[PDB]
Amino acid sequence: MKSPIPLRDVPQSNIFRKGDVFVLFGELFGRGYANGLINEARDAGMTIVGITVGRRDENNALRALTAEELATAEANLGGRIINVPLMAGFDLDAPAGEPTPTDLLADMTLKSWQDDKLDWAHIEKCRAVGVQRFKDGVAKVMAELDGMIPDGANAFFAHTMAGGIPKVKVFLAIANRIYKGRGERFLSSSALLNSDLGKLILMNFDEVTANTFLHLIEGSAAIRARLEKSGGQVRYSAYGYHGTEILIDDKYQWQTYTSYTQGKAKMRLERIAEDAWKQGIKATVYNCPEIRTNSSDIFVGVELSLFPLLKALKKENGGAWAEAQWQACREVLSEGHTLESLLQKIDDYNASDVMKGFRNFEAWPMPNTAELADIMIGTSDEITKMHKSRDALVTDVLSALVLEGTGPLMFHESSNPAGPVLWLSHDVIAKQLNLMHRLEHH
Ligand SMILES: NC(=O)C1=CN([C@@H]2O[C@H](COP(=O)(O)OP(=O)(O)OC[C@H]3O[C@@H](n4cnc5c(N)ncnc54)[C@H](O)[C@@H]3O)[C@@H](O)[C@H]2O)C=CC1
Repeated sequence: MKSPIPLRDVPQSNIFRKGDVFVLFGELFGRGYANGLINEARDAGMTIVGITVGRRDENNALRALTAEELATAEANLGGRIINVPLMAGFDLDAPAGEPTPTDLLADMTLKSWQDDKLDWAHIEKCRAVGVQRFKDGVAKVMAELDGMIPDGANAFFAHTMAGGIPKVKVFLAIANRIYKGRGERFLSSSALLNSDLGKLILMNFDEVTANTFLHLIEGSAAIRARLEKSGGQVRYSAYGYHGTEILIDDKYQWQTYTSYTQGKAKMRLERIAEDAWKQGIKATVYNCPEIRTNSSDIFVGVELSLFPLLKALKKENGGAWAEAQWQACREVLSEGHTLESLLQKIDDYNASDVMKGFRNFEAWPMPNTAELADIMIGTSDEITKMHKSRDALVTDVLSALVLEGTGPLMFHESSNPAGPVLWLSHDVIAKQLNLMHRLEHH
């Protein structure tokens, strides 16, 4: 697409009932986006089922969960977990006794990594082994799930998977320079992406963040057909990131965190949804706002995009509850610092020529720059130092609100989706949150 495809109106329809089955295709963590959606599924009375990625033994081989592990995971999910290790990516896959891609990274150093070259034939061999492992896993899971979804049921498959970062020591050093580095410690995104290391990482990102959705859609085809033929409905959702419209100069304008390294994989995810949609499959990627979760915590500055949600809460027919949210955010700031000052510093940030330059949709994701690093990391740091405690942040409050709002948006839109790719920006999320709280006054 050449511009965002916004969802503007709060959806009101629902087809899901007791007996219908919600499948979490990913693991549920605290602060995770999926919390919003799964709670909706739970309150609609759906049967909750999920997958596990399994665990690694110390021979670094994949294993299913133990009884104890499974019980814990199932209590955390609030439903059954199918005990098959559905770990995506190929960074730890290889033919028996041969190096993994991770092994091939083992002798890269801080001095050598930009120029180190990889045996791409071997990496391709590993990719094939890993991909076939994941497909075989998906077939296992779908075989078991098929027996759990009766004829006539509706099924909701919710994809959440994103990742593919290799567990090697050199990369997090490189990462701290790319994501947090200023001045002489700045390292451009391009430096990583042009290296063989970066190329490998991007291949893994495509596998985990994008191709897993395709494997979900293909792997569940028999179930889909049987349900569709027996009066059921089937839906697929995925969490996308492709920038977000936020209030800049009292207008909702698309912007993004830069540089979003998963960007190529997220656009491949979108393409998978579009291809499936043309085949009559109801698959939708929901491009959701920047928040702080386990997967985005490292992206220092990503959270700068979230603060103007406060202004959206007021703009979208905010009343007493929105005012209470402002009060809540005021309370975590140190005496002498006002929420107004915080928000003005964010408006100043988006007003800057440097930041205005990154509002280029067609160029997304753009490479970062030293100027970007200085203003983004500087601003993020300043705002964090406005807080009473660095463990109680305005962004904690606001990230929880976005979970809460995107939940019903995705759950209800999936009953009758407008298209294969939809943006949930601050406008529609604020509308949803104010509407949910229309009875909470004072
Ligand atoms: N946090 C943010 O700012 C945004 C996140 N998203 C997307 O939301 C989705 C959920 O992520 P978050 O809630 O942010 O964090 P999270 O850490 O709670 O979720 C990550 C999910 O990816 C799964 N995952 C990671 N590696 C995997 C692997 N090798 N194999 C199989 N599954 C794997 C995890 O089980 C988990 O379900 C992701 O796709 C993310 O890209 C979308 C927009 C913004």
